[PDB]
Formats: sequence, C-alpha cells, structure tokens
Amino acid sequence: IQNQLKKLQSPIILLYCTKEEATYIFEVANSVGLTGYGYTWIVPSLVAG
Amino acid sequence: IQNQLKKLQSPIILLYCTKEEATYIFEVANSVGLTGYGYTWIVPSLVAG
Repeated sequence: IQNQLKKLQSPIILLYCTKEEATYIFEVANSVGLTGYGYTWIVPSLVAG
Repeated sequence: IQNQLKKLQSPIILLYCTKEEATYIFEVANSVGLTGYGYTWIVPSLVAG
C-alpha cells in the first residue's frame, strides 16, 4: 500500500473491507501517507463499527 | 524514499552520495521498488567503491 499510494490519490475513495481488519488497515494506510485523505473515506454503517 | 518512488521515475538518474552509506541506501531503494532502475544508476569511480 506504500507503493499503492500513487493509485489512491482521489478526492473521494470508496472503501469496502472488514472492520475487524480495518482497525489495522486504516492505521497502515495512515502510515502509508494517506492520513490527510484518511478522514475522507466511505463505509456503510453496516460495514462500519 | 518509499513515498519518493513517484519522483524517481526516470530512464537515467544521477546519484551522488557516500559509498559507505550507499550500501545501506541502495538496498533501501531496492526495497522501495526501484530495483529495476537499480541497475541504471550513475556514480563516478571516485564515488564508487
């Protein structure tokens, strides 16, 4: 995902993952360099915790 | 440098560093994703080992 920072440069990004995995994955993506877009991510409330 | 992979996409790149540091730095750049360009790097023989 550190290599995939180049392909995640969007004003709005759709995200559909497992929320149990996503507490690890979102911190990984914040350490990738996507913290400024980390507030601009979409989940449904069922996918959300 | 993992973030700086995007700004090192050139057919030929000039490199001027310390060769004592460069045995660490070049392996770092290979783990960044620049191994395919790792054979296309320039040093003088004085900068080289």
